[PDB]
Amino acid sequence: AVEPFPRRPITRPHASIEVDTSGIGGSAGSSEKVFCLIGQAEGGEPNTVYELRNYSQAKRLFRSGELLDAIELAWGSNPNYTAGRILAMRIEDAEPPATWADKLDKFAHEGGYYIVPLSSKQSVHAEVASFVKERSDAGEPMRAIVGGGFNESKEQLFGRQASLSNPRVSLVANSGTFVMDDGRKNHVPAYMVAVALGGLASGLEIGESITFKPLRVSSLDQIYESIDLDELNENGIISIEFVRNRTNTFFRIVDDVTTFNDKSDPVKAEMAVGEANDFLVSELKVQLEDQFIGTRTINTSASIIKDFIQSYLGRKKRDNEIQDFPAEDVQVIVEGNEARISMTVYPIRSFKKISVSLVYKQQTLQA
Amino acid sequence: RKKRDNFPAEDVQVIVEGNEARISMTVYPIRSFKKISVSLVYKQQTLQA
Amino acid sequence: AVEPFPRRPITRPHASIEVDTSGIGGSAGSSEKVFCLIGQAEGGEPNTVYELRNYSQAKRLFRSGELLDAIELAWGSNPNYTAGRILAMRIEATWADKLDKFAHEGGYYIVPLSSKQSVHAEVASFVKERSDAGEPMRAIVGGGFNESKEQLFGRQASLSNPRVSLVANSGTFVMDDGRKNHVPAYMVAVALGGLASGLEIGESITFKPLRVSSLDQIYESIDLDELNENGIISIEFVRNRTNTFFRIVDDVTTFNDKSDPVKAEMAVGEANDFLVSEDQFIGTRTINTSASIIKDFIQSYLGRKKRDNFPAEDVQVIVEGNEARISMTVYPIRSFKKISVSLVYKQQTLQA
Amino acid sequence: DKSDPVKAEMAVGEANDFLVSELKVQLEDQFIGTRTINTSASIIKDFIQSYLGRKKRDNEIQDFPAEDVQVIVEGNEARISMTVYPIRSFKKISVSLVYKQQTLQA
Repeated sequence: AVEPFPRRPITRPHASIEVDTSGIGGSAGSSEKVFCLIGQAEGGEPNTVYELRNYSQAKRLFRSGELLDAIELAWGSNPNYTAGRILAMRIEDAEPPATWADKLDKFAHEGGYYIVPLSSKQSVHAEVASFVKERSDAGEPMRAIVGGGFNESKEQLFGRQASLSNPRVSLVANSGTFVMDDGRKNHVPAYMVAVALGGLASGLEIGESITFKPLRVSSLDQIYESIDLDELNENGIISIEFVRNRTNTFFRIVDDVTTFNDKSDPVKAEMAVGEANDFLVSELKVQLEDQFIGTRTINTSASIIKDFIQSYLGRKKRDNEIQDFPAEDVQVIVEGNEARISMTVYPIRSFKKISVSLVYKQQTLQA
Repeated sequence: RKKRDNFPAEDVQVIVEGNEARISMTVYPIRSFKKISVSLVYKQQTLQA
Repeated sequence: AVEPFPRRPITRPHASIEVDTSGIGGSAGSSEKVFCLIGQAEGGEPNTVYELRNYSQAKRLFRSGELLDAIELAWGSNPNYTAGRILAMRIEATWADKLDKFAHEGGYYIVPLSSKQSVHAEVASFVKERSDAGEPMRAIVGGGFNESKEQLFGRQASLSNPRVSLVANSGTFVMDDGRKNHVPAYMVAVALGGLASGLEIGESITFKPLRVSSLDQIYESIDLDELNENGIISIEFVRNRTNTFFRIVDDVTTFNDKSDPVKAEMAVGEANDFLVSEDQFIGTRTINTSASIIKDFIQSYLGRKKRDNFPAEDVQVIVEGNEARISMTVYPIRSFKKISVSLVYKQQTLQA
Repeated sequence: DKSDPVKAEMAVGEANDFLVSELKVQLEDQFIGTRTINTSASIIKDFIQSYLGRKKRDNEIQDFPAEDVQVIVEGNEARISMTVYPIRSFKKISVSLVYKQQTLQA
């Protein structure tokens, strides 16, 4: 803005100052991913959302229940990365709830992106799928991560992936044994592994894949063979590989394939680039809206909007949230009611194939 | 000549009537944006080293 | 399609983003040439098509039978090539009702593990019924343990079809258990089908080696020519070297015709089954036209394009009923069957 | 078949096997799942040249022409090309020995 000093005008001879702050006013940084959990628990009032920052704070707001273990796994499984905020909600009817759709809505305008329901029921999975679709269509992009029960055959997994083929749901096959800060080792259903994967994905930078990131678990109940893992990967089911040929044995997340059945478009198939797309569109929308709508269509606006877009995309390039962009494709056309804007973006892709061609050749040494 | 020192032929209208000629220019006032339309195209690029 | 963001339309003042994803879509490439087998086994659930990915899985599902020996040969003839997927089905008589099950399993070569000519005719009929549909297929078949040339000719004539090949020879394969397994010629056909599945799209099995220990019959050059000209595949014992080996003479087909490569030679038929095929200005821009000026215009256009990036003798134009069809010739990649060397002895004056 | 040394000779097949195995395992753990940053092709080229430098140091290859190391990154994948001169044991020596006269004067 620009402001007069004094604010009240003066008629008689005087000096007055007009001051412009746009050059020092800040700007919104890169948005933050926040992780959402819905859980059976003991503790605080049900059906309200708590922002949580510390395990101690969580262990005061909640006690002795699977939600608190889920929060523990969510922070503990990503040691290398900054521990983000978590949004958590106990659920009980004011007895077991018949439906969660009535409660999921209380997340709707929270600043939250990844959802995990702490239950195995396919109906709950469908409910959260519908909710994530709803909010995305409303313009609040979200994703869900989903998992089975304690132990499931490939047949059951394929059945579930049939029941939910969706670009905003991911299914986690493996269930395993974790080790807890309480000095406890517990067998858990696969959705707790999905909690771990959501913690890692929400910790990672925007547009960074969970594929081939390590996972920390005491054991897995199902150790899938190479053909088994290829089968599940073809079906768009996330699987955990036990690395055995290395001297050190550890568990990899094999891939970040969504449950969606068509692999031809990566923006729908792969979580990372879909997330990058979601954040890029959301930030473009909200920033252009608050920047320009209602402003006067002064003759130079065709410059100013191009300069704004080029600045924004330069900032996106700086953070490695896009690969590159052509500056000259940023083009603006102004008509009396409307700004029409064109841009090209090169998005950032994770490496998923490396092909080495090795040519043996002779050289004649002589002396 | 004036705009060289300092208008589109498509934007001036002339009517002559009764020894009088009315010359009417179009002019463009300043409005305010109500709509912004962004077309976002994802290309891809070969890097090489 | 172009995606609107938000998905919901809005009329109050707002921004909306339209996303063109179409510049990134992929996976548009071909299928691999999955291989198909039908025959006897123990253990497997009959008339169920199983995908198989390694021999251990095969021995886990199928056991103790000729289908597993076939799967062994199918990956043993081509050790220096990719060991791709195989589709296999235990069959516990009509075979069409079983062959129907392969109809929507995406595999290109099939071999029945039987020498019975009724079976071969059924398989040829199935290959026809599939390939005249949107999903091309081929089959390979063989005789028994020893059949005469006149029997092989009679069989080929009865089974004369542009998508079936007959292999004449039979022999012995060393199995990975060390067994000297004597096998009928249709297992040699399995071995050739495995090789052909392993080779690239429009590579050819002619002059590829066969890793076989011995052959029941060794054909001299005149007999190899006789079988080749009749469209029967035969295996040569290469004797001209201390490093003797067995060589697939040719990829001929039981339909033999000099006038069309695509039906005579299996590899070019496969290329045609897998090849891929690849601007308008409208007469209102001109008062009248003819095929002559259409040809000269399109020649000037493609001359400009090929300068930036076609022979006038190689474009045909027909105009009919307000429509002009412009037909280019194009040249596909074949494979050499003949090399002709003219060697001229000159002599030279040296001087010093 | 003596024609191919990678088949005929144990030492060459061994060197090949360890070369391709350590390439696969290290490119896997170094780069798979990493973002295609605009510099990624240069980083991979440096990594490959480092690896081959080590293999040369240890006398596990004869040499590599470092200019032939080429990397192309295109969307979801990298294609890498390299030339390697393999290490080989001597298995023949031929000496051609020519007698010549010399005139001595004093």
